Amino acid sequence: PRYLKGWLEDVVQLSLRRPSVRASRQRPIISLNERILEFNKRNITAIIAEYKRKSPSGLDVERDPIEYAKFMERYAVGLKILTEEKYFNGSYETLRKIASSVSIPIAMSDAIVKESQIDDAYNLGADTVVLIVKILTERELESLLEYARSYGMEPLIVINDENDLDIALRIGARFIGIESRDWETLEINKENQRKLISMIPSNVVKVAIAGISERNEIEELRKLGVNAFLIGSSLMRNPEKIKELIEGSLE
Repeated sequence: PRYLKGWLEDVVQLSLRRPSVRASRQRPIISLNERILEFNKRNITAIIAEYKRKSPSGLDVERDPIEYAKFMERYAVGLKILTEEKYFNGSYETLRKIASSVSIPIAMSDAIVKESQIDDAYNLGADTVVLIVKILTERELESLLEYARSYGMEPLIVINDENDLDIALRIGARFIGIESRDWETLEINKENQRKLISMIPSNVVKVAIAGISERNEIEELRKLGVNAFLIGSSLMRNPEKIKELIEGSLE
């Protein structure tokens, strides 16, 4: 409910009409941001793996989601599951099945614009949600953050520019994702990403999103203060690429 155009305008209107669910969940929330800090202290590279059937920035991959999630349970600090229907071909049922099969933190990612979507994430088994600042007004973002926290979740608040970063800090975000991808244009800008990272308080748990493909980048970014890395497409196509990213290579 910011002023939007193109596909982002369309996905927001679509999400406003997303039917809520009556699935049930009671198990404790497994904090994603806390496990990231845990990994940092154990000196283990923290990679959040994404499950997405398709996306505006890639090709459709039809693989068994459970098989994928269980493999990732061995390496990833957490999972991000895309549930948006039109542009990511996602489903609440996929999130539900994955959450019921693995024991690592799960983050539901969608165009979250209404509180029932947060109810949905909790009811389906997600441990947290991903809020996109680019599509929300300051008022909606703060309200959704306050709402998510009432469930015991600490949302990953995603930004890709300075003004949106300020808004995230201003509303009290403690878990921020810095996007190198502008979802409006799909262009990648790593210089901007690093500039934004340098501007974030050290207490914030920082997740570098997109554009990560080799361990060298990871090590560089860690030294710059990044706590975790969100990697999707590369892993959706070749899951075992995560081994090198965490353990290094024999060359």
